[PDB]
Amino acid sequence: LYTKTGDKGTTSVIGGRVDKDDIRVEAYGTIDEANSHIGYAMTKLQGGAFIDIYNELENIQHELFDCGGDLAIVEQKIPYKVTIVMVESLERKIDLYIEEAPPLERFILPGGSEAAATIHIARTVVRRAERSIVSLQKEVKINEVVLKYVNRLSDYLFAIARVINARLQVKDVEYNRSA
Amino acid sequence: MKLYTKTGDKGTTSVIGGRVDKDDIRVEAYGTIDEANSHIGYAMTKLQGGAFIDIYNELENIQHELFDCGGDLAIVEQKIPYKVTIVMVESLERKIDLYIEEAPPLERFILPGGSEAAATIHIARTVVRRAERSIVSLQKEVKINEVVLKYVNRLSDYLFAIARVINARLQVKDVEYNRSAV
Amino acid sequence: MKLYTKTGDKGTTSVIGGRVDKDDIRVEAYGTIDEANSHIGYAMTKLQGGAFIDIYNELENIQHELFDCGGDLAIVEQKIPYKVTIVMVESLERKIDLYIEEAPPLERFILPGGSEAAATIHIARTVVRRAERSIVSLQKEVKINEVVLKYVNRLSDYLFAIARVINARLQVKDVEYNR
Ligand SMILES: Nc1ncnc2c1ncn2[C@@H]1O[C@H](COP(=O)(O)OP(=O)(O)OP(=O)(O)O)[C@@H](O)[C@H]1O
Ligand SMILES: Nc1ncnc2c1ncn2[C@@H]1O[C@H](COP(=O)(O)OP(=O)(O)OP(=O)(O)O)[C@@H](O)[C@H]1O
Ligand SMILES: Nc1ncnc2c1ncn2[C@@H]1O[C@H](COP(=O)(O)OP(=O)(O)OP(=O)(O)O)[C@@H](O)[C@H]1O
Ligand SMILES: [Mg+2]
Ligand SMILES: [Mg+2]
Ligand SMILES: [Mg+2]
Repeated sequence: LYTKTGDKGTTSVIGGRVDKDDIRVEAYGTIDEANSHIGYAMTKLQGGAFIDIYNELENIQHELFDCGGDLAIVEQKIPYKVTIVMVESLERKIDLYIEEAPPLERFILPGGSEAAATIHIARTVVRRAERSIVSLQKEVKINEVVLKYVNRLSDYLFAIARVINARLQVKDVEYNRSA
Repeated sequence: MKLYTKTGDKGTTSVIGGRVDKDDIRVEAYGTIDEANSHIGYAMTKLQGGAFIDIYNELENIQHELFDCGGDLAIVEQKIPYKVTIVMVESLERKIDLYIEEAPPLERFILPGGSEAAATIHIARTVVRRAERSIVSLQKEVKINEVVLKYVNRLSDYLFAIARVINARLQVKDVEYNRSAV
Repeated sequence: MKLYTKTGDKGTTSVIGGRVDKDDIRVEAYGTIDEANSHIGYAMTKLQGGAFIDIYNELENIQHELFDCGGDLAIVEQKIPYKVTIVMVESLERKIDLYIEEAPPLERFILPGGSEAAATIHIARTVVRRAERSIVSLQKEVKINEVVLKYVNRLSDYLFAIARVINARLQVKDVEYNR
């Protein structure tokens, strides 16, 4: 598993090698970090009551993995994998879950059920990856669809976090000092 | 009620009093505060027992103060009064002395972990400190509510303190760094 | 006592051999090692089974070694002796060889997830790799104990290897990229 070729700080990317602190590798790594959190959250959504959300998450892990591949491409040796079609799929689901969840009355704070809490954490990591992608874009040309996808994904995560709390008979945690 | 507007699909976003790139140090500080807040929210799910009523309510309040920190940090040129005050920082200090007093004597570095609850608080602790580094960067570019830096600095001590109390109440002994002379 | 001294309220803090701003790359590397160590601490709570005493015990040791990594990185101009040596890196290598042998043959690309224990280890893996990127950035500004870079590099491989062994022992298949 270990080749030791990266022991000095450089690593391999599609079409070349770069320093491990290259913004391209930071973006790629944070996408991986975000994908890991979704993997954890998924171990809490295996029940029948969450088949819909769980299957979508499995697919999202593949798409997130594809985002990584699209970003770690110094020399375009292959077309991009992430397409606008995948963003629209996220959009259709977000509309469905916003309809399912109760009306949003107050500002939401991350937390509630264990499952929703983990999804809330994954959401913040996805947002941190988005900032890295924005930085990357400032230096090199990127698959702009990846930025739209990661941007839309945190909204999807926000949507299901609320649906998850609702299904589990737990109210969302709200910003409310009158409570 | 439609979450996505797509206005941020190109990398820019809104802040209080203007628009900036999503990788602006300001948005990063704000985002990391949110990240820290999410870890505290997860940790809380493990602290609803009757043995942690005091800590749970404090974390509940802290989620609000942390959210307020993000609001103060996302304010450009200050169109509204800041929300984070020294009073909230002092409240943190009084609790820390209380928890240090409750926990067994601390004489050396300890491994972060133990109980599931304390482990999560320890992670939240590191994310808060990460947020602190971003706030420090922010302050070098623009004027901020300096109280927010004090609060974030002090909050990680609070988290360190309750993590040890949680393990203690759960009878999980701290593991001291094996470099015994440190 | 007073855990807080308030000397850091203005944005500066001390390292071994001086004081610097908290956003200095040295403090960031140090901080991210602490973050990675904390994630390992959480993962360990999921590996308390009698079937995981070996992995748990090795992770506990790694936590001490991560503290050594932290200390080494905080040393300004070799104010004091470095503690992380090549011996610890090779120790990781031997365990990796053993775990690759234990786990089933790796055929497809793995996505982070599976058993909750493995899922949490995968997350810790990404944080370790994030810590590595900061160390690489630090090394570009100052001379560091190069062995810490090798250790942190090899560490993520160790974590990846035990994640798979953990799923295997729990009789859970690894989540693989497959659509
Ligand atoms: N610290 C890191 N953060 C994010 N991505 C990384 C990091 N290190 C490597 N990668 C990416 O992940 C892939 C595989 O990782 P791996 O650790 O095998 O690379 P390496 O460190 O260069 O090799 P080695 O582990 O043998 O030293 C590489 O193609 C590289 O682009
Ligand atoms: N990636 C990010 N990290 C941290 N904070 C963000 C990020 N994106 C947006 N924000 C902040 O959070 C708030 C709401 O997030 P939201 O995602 O709705 O913004 P946006 O991305 O600009 O809009 P849209 O999602 O419709 O494209 C904004 O006011 C913005 O300042
Ligand atoms: N935000 C941070 N991220 C990473 N490492 C830090 C951070 N703040 C401090 N450190 C490091 O950890 C050590 C102890 O942390 P501590 O918070 O006690 O320092 P401080 O903030 O300077 O002091 P005080 O908390 O009394 O203001 C210091 O030696 C410092 O190098
Ligand atoms: Mg957005
Ligand atoms: Mg401090
Ligand atoms: Mg490596």
